[PDB]
Formats: sequence, C-alpha cells, structure tokens
Amino acid sequence: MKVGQDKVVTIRYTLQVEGEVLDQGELSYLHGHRNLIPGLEEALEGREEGEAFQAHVPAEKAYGPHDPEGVQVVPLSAFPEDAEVVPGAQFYAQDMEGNPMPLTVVAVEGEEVTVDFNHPLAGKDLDFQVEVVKVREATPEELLHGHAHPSGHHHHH
Ligand code: NI
Repeated sequence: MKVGQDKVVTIRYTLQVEGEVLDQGELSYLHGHRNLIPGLEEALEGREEGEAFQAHVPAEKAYGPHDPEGVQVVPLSAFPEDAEVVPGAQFYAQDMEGNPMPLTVVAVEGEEVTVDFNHPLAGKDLDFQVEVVKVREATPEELLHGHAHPSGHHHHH
C-alpha cells in the first residue's frame, strides 16, 4: 500500500548534510502525527512500498531558522561547577518540560556566558536517500499513543 495518514511506515535511510553523512539506519514511524520533520513526511507521502528516492528537505521544512534571539547571555553558575565552559563547547540539556535542549557556548566573559539555544541543524538543508521498506495500517493502540510500536506489549505513556 501507499504511505499516508495513519500508516506505520518502515524506512531505511541515509541522512547527509552539506555532503557529509550524519546518520543512517532503519526506523518505523506513524505517519501524519508529526513524528518526523514535515518535509521528510511530505516526500514520503503517497509513495508505494518498494520506492527508493532522494529527498532534498530545505531548512524551512526541517529544523527551521537559526533564530538570532536564541542566542542569550546566562550566568556561569547555571552550568555544573566542574563543566568545561569555553567558546565552542556543546552541551545537551533537557528543557524544563523534558525535551532535548542542545546548546552551544559561543562566548565567555567572567560570569557571563553567551549560549546558542538553537538546534544544531537549524538553517541546514537535509539530503536523504530513502527506501520504503514496509507500509501497513496502524493498530488502535498505535493510533491512541500517536506513534509506532514494535510488538504486542500493552503499556501507557
Ligand atoms: Ni507506546
């Protein structure tokens, strides 16, 4: 069948940014519920099991703008006291509610640390090589959770 709203799709992919390969592997996801970046879902939309294609997903359909207001000054004491805080250092934090919050230190002045809160792929165009491996309809549980499941293990989130 074809990829579309509420299918669980399995893909094999290679993700390349600026001619360099960043990730590759296989995943299943529930289509039509924001589980992938919108532009990759858009390229998958309507495709049949078996297709292999290249998709250039522009920044505005991937991780969005590198927003200048995401670059802010925060105090040194905000970091663990044994952390190496120097220009260019990367940190991987978790934002109040729990989400990823990768960050980059761009400047350090006494107790003042200039931090970039933007996602690392902000403003990057992404190139995928994709194979559509499997398309199936979702179970009621998968529809209820908003995502794909591997097997028959009843659970909650
Ligand atoms: Ni679940």
